[PDB]
Amino acid sequence: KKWLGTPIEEMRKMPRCGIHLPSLRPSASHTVTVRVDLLRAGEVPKPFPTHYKDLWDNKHVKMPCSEQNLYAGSRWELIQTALLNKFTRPQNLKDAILKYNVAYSKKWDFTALVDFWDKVLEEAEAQHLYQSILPDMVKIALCLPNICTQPIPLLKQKMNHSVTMSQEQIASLLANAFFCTFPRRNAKMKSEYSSYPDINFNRLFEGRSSRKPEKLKTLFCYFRRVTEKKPTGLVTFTRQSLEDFPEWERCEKPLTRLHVTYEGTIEGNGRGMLQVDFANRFVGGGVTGAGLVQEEIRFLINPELIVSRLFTEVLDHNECLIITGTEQYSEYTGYAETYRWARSHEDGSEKDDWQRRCTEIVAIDALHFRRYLDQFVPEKVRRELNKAYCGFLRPGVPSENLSAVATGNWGCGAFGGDARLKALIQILAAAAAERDVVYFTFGDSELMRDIYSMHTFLTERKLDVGKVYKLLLRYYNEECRNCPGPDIKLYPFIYHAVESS
Ligand SMILES: Nc1ncnc2c1ncn2[C@@H]1O[C@H](COP(=O)(O)OP(=O)(O)OC[C@H]2O[C@H](O)[C@H](O)[C@@H]2O)[C@@H](O)[C@H]1O
Repeated sequence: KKWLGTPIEEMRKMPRCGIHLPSLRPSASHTVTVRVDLLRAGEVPKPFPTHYKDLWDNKHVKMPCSEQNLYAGSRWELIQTALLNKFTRPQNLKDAILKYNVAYSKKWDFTALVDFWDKVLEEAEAQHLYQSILPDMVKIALCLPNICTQPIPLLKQKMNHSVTMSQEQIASLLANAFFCTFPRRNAKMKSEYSSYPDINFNRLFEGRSSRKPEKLKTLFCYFRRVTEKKPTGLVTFTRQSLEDFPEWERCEKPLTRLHVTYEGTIEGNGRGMLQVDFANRFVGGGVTGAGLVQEEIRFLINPELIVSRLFTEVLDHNECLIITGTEQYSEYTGYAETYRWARSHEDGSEKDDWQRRCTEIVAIDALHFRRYLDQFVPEKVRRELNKAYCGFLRPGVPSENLSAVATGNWGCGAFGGDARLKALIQILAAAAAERDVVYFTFGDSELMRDIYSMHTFLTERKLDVGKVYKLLLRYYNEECRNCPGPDIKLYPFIYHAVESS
């Protein structure tokens, strides 16, 4: 038996369950970088305004094309002069990039880049990269000031704000990231941007990791498609931050429906559902660097997610980033050290009334546990409930229009968490948000069954979240607090504690 619970066909998914959308427009809480009066199916969006407007502030992105990006001396014009040379070898790209990054000439290794070029790529491919792709990338990179003509706000901690943007605009930005043109983004001592993730792609060219080329394949697949064929969709990046959370002890809301399976993945089989990304608080994690786990894979196969790093400040405990409309340009076999680029992916997902694809991804960072038992402390249980709930909550949205949540072993690989606790927590969080849950256990068939049995057990006995929470609190005190290893595990205890009275 490959799955358990309520069948996946009965779960709500977009666009079916979606609300009627209000007309897209700019507001104090919503930056829209395109012309909404023109927005139209299968036609590349027009940027608003028509001509570049610059801001060099602590409130907006610092664009490379700004007349205030200086090295007098226009670094932008330095960047143009550098990239407009012809690249016949890897070192020409190294030198080019290092022309406007002279402080890092002996700190940025480019060995991975040369290996992908000379060894892993065959001559017919290597030729295609420097004759078609690279010069095509440079054109869209230098078109930035004609395409990203509206300053881009930074999504800082505590801001509840959305930025909606064209896929074409995303492309030009990411192109700039590749060639490492974003100023004041590379220091260590750092100024402004210590609390923001890396955006420049320098670390992607470092060292002798065997995975490094496969990432380069994955991003070039994306850089190929959008250069050869411009995409026409919009993407929304929404930072959400709550100041008030459910009193979990006294919450009276019932548990929702579950579908659990050890077959499939969030991206593959959570189509048109709220797909959870298991983030680092610096969203995207080490996608640019040496990370190649769930989030980073997701950021690579949906490379438009990466740009979020340009403007999304590290998430606080009460925050998440919702991304709606990113497109999948690659497929993958493997995981981490076994990850391979396998195939260009043709996405056939329906776009909504704002021309965003009906893919909604939410980044929520679990906590990272040194030790096992630390997670059962109420504080930590409460934190994770709050993070997930924020992840799932759509304030002012009727539940009958919320899709189900496609999630899995959140926090339970790199971050040391317990799958059986975190499953339950997300089940508690989703119930508070009145959403249904589709759980992917990622091969673990015993976990599928334990979560099923648990959910099934709790539903029978008509326990509201408050009662299921109070049990988790009871587990800590009676069995975790005074513990050489806790005597009974979480699930056997709940079965005992419920049946014992
Ligand atoms: N495509 C998938 N679909 C469903 N489930 C998956 C998938 N991929 C992995 N899993 C399961 O989900 C588990 C998650 O293990 P993890 O990917 O490490 O996320 P974390 O919260 O533990 O740690 C995230 C950190 O690592 C990153 O660098 C971030 O930036 C953070 O810094 C796997 O063991 C799988 O069972």
